[PDB]
Amino acid sequence: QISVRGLAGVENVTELKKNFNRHLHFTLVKDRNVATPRDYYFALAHTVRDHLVGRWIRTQQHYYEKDPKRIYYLSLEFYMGRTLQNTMVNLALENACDEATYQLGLDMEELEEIEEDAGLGNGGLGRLAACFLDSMATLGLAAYGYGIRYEFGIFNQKICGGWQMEEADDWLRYGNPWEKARPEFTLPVHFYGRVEHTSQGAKWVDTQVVLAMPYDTPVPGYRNNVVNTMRLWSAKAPNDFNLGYIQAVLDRNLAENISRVLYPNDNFFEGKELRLKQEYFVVAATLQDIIRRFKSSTNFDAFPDKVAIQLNDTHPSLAIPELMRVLVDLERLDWDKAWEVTVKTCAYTNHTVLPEALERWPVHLLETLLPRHLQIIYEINQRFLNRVAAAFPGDVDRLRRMSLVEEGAVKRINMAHLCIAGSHAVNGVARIHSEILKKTIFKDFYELEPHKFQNKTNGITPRRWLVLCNPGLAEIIAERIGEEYISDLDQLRKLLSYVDDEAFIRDVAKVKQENKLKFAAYLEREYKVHINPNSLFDVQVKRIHEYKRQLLNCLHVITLYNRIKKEPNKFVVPRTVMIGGKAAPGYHMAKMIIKLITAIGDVVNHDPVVGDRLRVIFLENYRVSLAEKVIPAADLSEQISTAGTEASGTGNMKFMLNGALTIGTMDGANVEMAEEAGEENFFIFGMRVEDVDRLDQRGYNAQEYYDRIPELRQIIEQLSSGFFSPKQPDLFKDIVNMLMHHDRFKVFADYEEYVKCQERVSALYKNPREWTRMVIRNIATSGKFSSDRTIAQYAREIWGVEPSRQRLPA
Amino acid sequence: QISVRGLAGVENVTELKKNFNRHLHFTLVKDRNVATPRDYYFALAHTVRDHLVGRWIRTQQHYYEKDPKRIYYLSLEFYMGRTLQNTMVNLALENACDEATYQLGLDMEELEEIEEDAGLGNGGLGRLAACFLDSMATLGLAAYGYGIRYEFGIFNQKICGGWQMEEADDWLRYGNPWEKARPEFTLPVHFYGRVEHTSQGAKWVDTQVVLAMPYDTPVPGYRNNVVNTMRLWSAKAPNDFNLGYIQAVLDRNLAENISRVLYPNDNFFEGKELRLKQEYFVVAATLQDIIRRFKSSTNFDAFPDKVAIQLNDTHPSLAIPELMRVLVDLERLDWDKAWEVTVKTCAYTNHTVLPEALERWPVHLLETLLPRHLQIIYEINQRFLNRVAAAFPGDVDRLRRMSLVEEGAVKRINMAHLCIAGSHAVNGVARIHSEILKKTIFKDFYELEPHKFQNKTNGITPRRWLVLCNPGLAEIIAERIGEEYISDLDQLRKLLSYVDDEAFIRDVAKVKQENKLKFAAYLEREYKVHINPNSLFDVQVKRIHEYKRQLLNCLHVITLYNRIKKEPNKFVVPRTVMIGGKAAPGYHMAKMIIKLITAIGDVVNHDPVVGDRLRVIFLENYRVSLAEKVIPAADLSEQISTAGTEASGTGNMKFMLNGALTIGTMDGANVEMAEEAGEENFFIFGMRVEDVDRLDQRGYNAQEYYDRIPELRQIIEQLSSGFFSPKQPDLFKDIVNMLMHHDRFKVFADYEEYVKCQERVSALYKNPREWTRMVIRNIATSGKFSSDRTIAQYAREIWGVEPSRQRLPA
Ligand SMILES: OC[C@H]1CN(CCCc2ccccc2)C[C@@H](O)[C@@H]1O
Ligand SMILES: OC[C@H]1CN(CCCc2ccccc2)C[C@@H](O)[C@@H]1O
Repeated sequence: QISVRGLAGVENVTELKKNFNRHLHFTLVKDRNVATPRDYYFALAHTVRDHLVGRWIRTQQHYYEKDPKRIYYLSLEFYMGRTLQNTMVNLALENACDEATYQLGLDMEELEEIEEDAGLGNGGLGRLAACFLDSMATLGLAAYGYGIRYEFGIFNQKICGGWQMEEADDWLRYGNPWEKARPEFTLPVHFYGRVEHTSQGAKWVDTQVVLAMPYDTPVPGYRNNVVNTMRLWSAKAPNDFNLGYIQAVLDRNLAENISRVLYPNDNFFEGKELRLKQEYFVVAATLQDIIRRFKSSTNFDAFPDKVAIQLNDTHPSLAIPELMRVLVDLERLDWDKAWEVTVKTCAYTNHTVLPEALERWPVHLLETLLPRHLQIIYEINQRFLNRVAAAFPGDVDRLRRMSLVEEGAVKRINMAHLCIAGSHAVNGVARIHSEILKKTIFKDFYELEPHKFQNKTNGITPRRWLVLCNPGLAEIIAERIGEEYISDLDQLRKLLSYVDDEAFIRDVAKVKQENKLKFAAYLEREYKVHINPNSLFDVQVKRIHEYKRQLLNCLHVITLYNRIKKEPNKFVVPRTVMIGGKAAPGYHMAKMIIKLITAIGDVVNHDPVVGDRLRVIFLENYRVSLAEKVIPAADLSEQISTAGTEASGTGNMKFMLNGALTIGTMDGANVEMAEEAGEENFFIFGMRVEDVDRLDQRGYNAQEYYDRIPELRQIIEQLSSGFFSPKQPDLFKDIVNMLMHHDRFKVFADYEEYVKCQERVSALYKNPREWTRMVIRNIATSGKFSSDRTIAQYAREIWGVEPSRQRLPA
Repeated sequence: QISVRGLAGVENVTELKKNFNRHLHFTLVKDRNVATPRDYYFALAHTVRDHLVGRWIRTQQHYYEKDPKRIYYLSLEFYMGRTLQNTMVNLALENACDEATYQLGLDMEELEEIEEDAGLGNGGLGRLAACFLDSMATLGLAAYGYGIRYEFGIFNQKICGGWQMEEADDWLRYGNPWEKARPEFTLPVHFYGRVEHTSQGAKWVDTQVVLAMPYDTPVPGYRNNVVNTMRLWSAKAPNDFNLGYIQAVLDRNLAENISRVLYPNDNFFEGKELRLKQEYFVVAATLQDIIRRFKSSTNFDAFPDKVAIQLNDTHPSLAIPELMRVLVDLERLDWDKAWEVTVKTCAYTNHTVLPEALERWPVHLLETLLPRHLQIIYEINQRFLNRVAAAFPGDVDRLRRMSLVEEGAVKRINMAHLCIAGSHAVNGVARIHSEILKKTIFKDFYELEPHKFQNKTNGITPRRWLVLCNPGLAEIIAERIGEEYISDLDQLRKLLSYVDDEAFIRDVAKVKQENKLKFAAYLEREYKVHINPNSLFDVQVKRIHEYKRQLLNCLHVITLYNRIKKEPNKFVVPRTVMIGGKAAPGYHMAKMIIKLITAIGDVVNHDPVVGDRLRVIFLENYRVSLAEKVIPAADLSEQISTAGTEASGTGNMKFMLNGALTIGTMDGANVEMAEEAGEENFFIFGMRVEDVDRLDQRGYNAQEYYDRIPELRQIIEQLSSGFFSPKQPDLFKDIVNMLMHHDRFKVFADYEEYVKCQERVSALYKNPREWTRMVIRNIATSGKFSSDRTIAQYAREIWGVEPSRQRLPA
């Protein structure tokens, strides 16, 4: 149907059809008379999968022949989403499969909806890893993603009476056609035990063994015939485990629980033993695999020339002492040489400055679980502090500030300090974030080793986040500038010469309207909710946290409702306000905010005076597949975190690429986004980082704003008195109390400027032509935010490898 | 190479080769340069599997069209063994695959050794179910095997210092190519809860739900294009199970433990809750599946015309009250009609008279786990006893003897009594066993309902147990009488006219010698043990239990050793004595017997005076795959249980078919075997059932035999004093004590006649021509013991269906 989706040739369509029928018969053991849509999905998935394996085998053979430097990306999360459409896109198979399935009497889009998300992540961090894998393959890097194959990914969110309910994400129930189990490459992982010292070095003995079984998933590059590997470990008990008999077999679960479930806390730090086990499990198995592959190319001098290890946050920080353990205890390298190799091999990406996310493990846990690793950490610390002492003689407080060991009630290990010490490069994820790191939390380390500190502004893959989810926009763009931009997103700048083009303006607005209509229909078909598709689609989708200030959005929504109730017969730009995102199950306040949003909906959506001028919808079960639906339909992107808190954001970039305007604070990547588009083309409001600092030094008093802003006072009075909860008048007392007395994120401080800025949004929306022209200026300058750019920078500035757009032979 | 293995045509060989290469590339994601033998096995398995599915789909379509009466065989065990060779044999693909793999530069027999046994059974009962499935498909019956897909089958047995060690049988580690998961037909199973009574009947409420997920495995008939289904249930927790969050997900294991592990006790009764859960789980899911299939053909009058349920032992006895529950509580049939349907549908096979195997469940377990079922059982009992009371007025002790409820310290339910009450047919598994049932343990029930009681003598499939494991013998037989006997084993009678044929005699003895050489080589290659292949292969392989009297064999072995030590320079027929079998992990005496066997080996195998005249080997990890190796190599089959204890035996039949002579008591099927061959062609010895009874009435005094048999006295003195355990002199005190004071199985009573009979064996073995002629007379009369005969009798006399040898279209 459309150009960007590839050719639908006669030979290819005929071949896909017969392979589809073959899989339905031989693979699924079905015939057309008993087959359900699910069976048809699987037949197609298997057909498309076959096209990957040829390329998969020769890519890995190619890496064996050419022996390039290998990139190992270690993450506890890979938020992959659905694989079918992505695979078709990257292999140029989408139109052919569309045709083949059409001729079989099937709708492909219907089949695509059957696939479960691979939900092996929480949000931003996990999705970044997934975008990164796509870009590394597209740029021809010999890269491997290493993680854990969780049996249960992020929970499915149900809303019951306005309250979040969790249910297990049993994503493997029907099987996963994309993975290949590799039980032959199973590796042992050691836990507990004790350390023995001998004539010739230390020995870790009396350990409990858990087996790590790998599952490989292919990662296709964009139309370059490169197929990389994501290897995920599954925990398996050894066959002599605990070997009454029956109980010993049943107790195998204790070992296998390691890979059972993803911690759903968006990596808020919870010092749980099971989480530490997960962290070591991925690290220990991965490093054995890395060394094995290296030896099959004694002299570890060349190790850093052939291996790069990227630590995604501090979660795999145990790679540093585990690499030391292997080189010193097993390979018998001396400490100094082993350390040199370790530092040159490892690099660390920091993802946030917020203290609640910082991993600080109690020493007593490491003592019991990983006794050899604790000894190595102590030695690293000692030698690191000796360097600090020599560089800044007599500076005793620097010594305690920089120590990897934190003293106090319970001694802890600061994993971020470990990572900086043991890595040759440390990067933040947006310019403002990387600057804050050097100025605040890692200032001491920057003073000692300034060369280590870098920035790598985050990005998103234009394959999934434009071509896949918004084919209509990808197509109208391709018509004017060709298809090259899909792997060279800087080419969207060429769209600036179409900002005064009346045909293009009409087409952009047309694509948006079609997306909005399609999403409005989806909401009715699957959730029975009615929305006006002519209203401004105002959307905030992201994990529920206080720093993201969903509550600030709530205050604006209520302001609009109160203003309508005051002057009902006055014209207001109609809005559909959509908010979605999961709360961590044990995060009481986050769950209360969800309830508040639904409670506002209950009042606003049923007021006859309001009509269809204002609607408030909580988007249930926000996840990658839903993101691909809601983002192309958005008009306004809410990016309103307190300045200095959102390290980067990536959702912001997704909205920019897809034709939404942004209302946001000068935080994270919002700053670079506004810089690229021009500030006149963004709706910036609120305190900057410097203003936040000034307020903290003076002392934040929320009562001041309440006293001086009558519209704000009314809302708080409404919340307190039970306007939004008639049967439970006191329901929101905790929210009000937090807002009034202990708000870390200064919601009231930005309220006035936010409401004012929102008025400016509504004014522009009244002028469709000028709205769309500003949209075009956003889309046209979104090029910097491709993960191809991000990964090219990692490659050249950290990993020391050259990206390549050159095809491998088909 | 050989005739019985089918054709190796040019088109078929070329097609197998390309499909082999296709699976290696697309399915295994490998190429020849990285592939291991395991990969080659899987490529072949997938290639052969493809040939099944076409036939599998049309068989099940055929059953849907013709709507025949369906046979449901319910068992907690199916001891399937390996599937690859069996599939090739039944599809006539063996020579073609042999050729195809040879041309690819691969040895097929090597690939066949890679397959794990499907070890979902303990021994005789599980293997019977597996032979039965093969025969039902071969005889064209619309039959379904229903069981549990255990994650862990029977443990692997390791011998360490003469002691049995157990390790988990992780049979699914590398995947199972034969099964097809059917998550779409997942069914809910209910546990716990309570019973509510309403205006319109009882309701079972507040239950915990466990999901039953089916896996289907194909069962090919012999060369008839019939492919039946074995459906095995896997336990799955529902997604809202227990829904802190992490713990709720981890606690899913509690529900899923139901299908985790096979109880390895050879069905010695252990009243464990988990076992009861397993029993209900298979029953509840199976019956829902049966009713579903029946409704997709209101009027349950025709239910018994379209459905037969065979209860394999009492393990699935809960089918009776579960069927009543469904018909009464859910379908709202009246009791009397529901009961009529239940009785006409169900039939029960008893497998033993030994009390330790009898299932008698504590009422308090059923009260908590299955409260509605207990109420139904009580009602069945009440109505049953009213019938007893009317038939035998005033016979109060009959009432208590026949009750399904046993009173005492703890009240129990007698599951065997439930089965007789609720079934239209009850059968034993050999003529002597079925007679004992009517005369002893079920005498009261036989008096009430004589028509219910039947015999169905067990059998074995001649496909697995001749053609597959002994191709050399199958071939020399086919040369004389053709191939028809493979599905018509009565034709072996034609071999009687070759008993004086010098060429045939030479060939039979040649096949045996080749088998013995092959097995002697196997023992060295895989276990580094040296045996003389010119010795008499004296073998006893079967589960270790006191009733099977492995100890009687041990006493003979020691007698031979003592006789050699007394007269070293006197000629004795050389023997290799092989004993193998697993002991239940908690069965102390069985484990001590294993240790004794190895301890005897330690003394006998290293005595220079003995030389290679006597060897004692314990065969490690006895299982189906090992049976297929050792049975064709055997000269003497030990079947020496105390008369009246071994209900049938099936190992005995396997040895008879494969050219071994039998030394045995008049027990189980041994009686019918001797009757078929003629007693002159069997080595029968020892007490008959009647002699055992006489001894019990008089009182068994083991001391009498010790006092009067000096050779026996010497052995006991040797055991007691530490001759076979120098470093632990008292090691065998428990064995001696049991033999002397509490031997339920009268080992000493049969000692003299056994030793004497063994002398007669050795005498015949000295005359190779006369040994072989007697062998020919055994093989020639083994026809009755085909499971095709057994199943034809079940079909006609219990299930009311006609077997068919007619082909389905290919
Ligand atoms: O780098 C990927 C994302 C990583 N996240 C990490 C969020 C960590 C966090 C989690 C809970 C509470 C506070 C902080 C921040 C975003 O700005 C980034 O875009
Ligand atoms: O019917 C299959 C077999 C069933 N077995 C059941 C053995 C049951 C048992 C298990 C432990 C202790 C005593 C008895 C007896 C054999 O004679 C039969 O051949």
